[PDB]
Amino acid sequence: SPGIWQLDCTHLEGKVILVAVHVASGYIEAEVIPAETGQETAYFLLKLAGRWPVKTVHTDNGSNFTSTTVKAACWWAGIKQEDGIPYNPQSQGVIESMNKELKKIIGQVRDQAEHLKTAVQMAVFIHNHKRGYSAGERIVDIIATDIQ
Amino acid sequence: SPGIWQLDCTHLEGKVILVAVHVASGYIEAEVIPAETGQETAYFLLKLAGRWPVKTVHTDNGSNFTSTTVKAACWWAGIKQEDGIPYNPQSQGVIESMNKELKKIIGQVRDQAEHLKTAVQMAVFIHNHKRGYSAGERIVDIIATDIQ
Ligand SMILES: CC(C)C[C@H](CNC(=O)c1ccncc1)Cc1ccc2c(c1C(=O)O)OCO2
Ligand SMILES: CC(C)C[C@H](CNC(=O)c1ccncc1)Cc1ccc2c(c1C(=O)O)OCO2
Ligand SMILES: [Cl-]
Ligand SMILES: [Cl-]
Repeated sequence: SPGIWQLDCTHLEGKVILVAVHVASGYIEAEVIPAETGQETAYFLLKLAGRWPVKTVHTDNGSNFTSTTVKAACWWAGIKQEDGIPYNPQSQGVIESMNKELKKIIGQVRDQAEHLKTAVQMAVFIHNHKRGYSAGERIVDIIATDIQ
Repeated sequence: SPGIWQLDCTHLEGKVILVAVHVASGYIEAEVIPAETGQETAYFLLKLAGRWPVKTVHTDNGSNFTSTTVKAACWWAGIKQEDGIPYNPQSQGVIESMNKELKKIIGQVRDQAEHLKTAVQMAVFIHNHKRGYSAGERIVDIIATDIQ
């Protein structure tokens, strides 16, 4: 549980927002890319795994699951790649809700930044800090408890 | 102490590596940029602060300290900007050693990636995971203890 993350890809302003959600806490990391490719997903995972102890990743679609570059990055970083098939079906709805919510925050900050990428990072900040505990507090507690 | 970070800028392959070090743990985040501008530093800080509870940043030089964009980002994210003047003089030597160490790791992984940015992220991973606790474990413990 402490090492489980879910990939999520959403669209805005003709661009792609790639999101990694720490399932147990709701904590996110996100980036803007021109389009989802195996290479971009692989690089994103390498960054993520150097920052948090990523054990398992539920990939967001079959193309990324299949991608030889994504597979290489998961091998390199010691990540077990799994499908993102929501056998538990509330999972989809939770991600759907998060995308809607992230887009709402992006709209609220949008005019404070020229570039979408900046607005996305502001939205990540607001999401992770919103409180009772915040997502940022929850992920730290979960992992700290796991270490010990 | 749990919220104190230090900026560090180093050069390799004609490019700039921007590093943020969590002083109490030795944990790092890093990115490759073409050159160190206020805008790049500001964006880097926005990303950092959405991911970890950044209270104080010791900026790496006077241009970034002065930068109106860096100041804007610190205001937005609730970061106290301080100078990076090592009144305590072992500080500079610790950063020097870290840059040398990071460059060593980059050399060790360099041939496994086409692009410098990828090698830097591999180096971040190795640095943060190296154990007795790792930097990644230490930062989580420090912040978890602080929350309580
Ligand atoms: C996971 C590692 C082991 C391999 C991948 C794929 N690279 C190769 O197969 C390769 C190895 C050696 N020489 C050339 C290519 C690295 C990678 C992933 C994602 C990226 C990248 C890179 C990159 O190569 O910089 O660039 C931006 O997005
Ligand atoms: C910290 C926030 C409040 C302000 C900065 C500076 N921007 C403005 O002053 C501005 C505000 C409104 N319309 C246009 C410009 C945002 C920022 C920081 C770093 C970056 C950026 C941006 C960006 O504007 O996207 O782009 C890549 O590196
Ligand atoms: Cl880690
Ligand atoms: Cl946070």
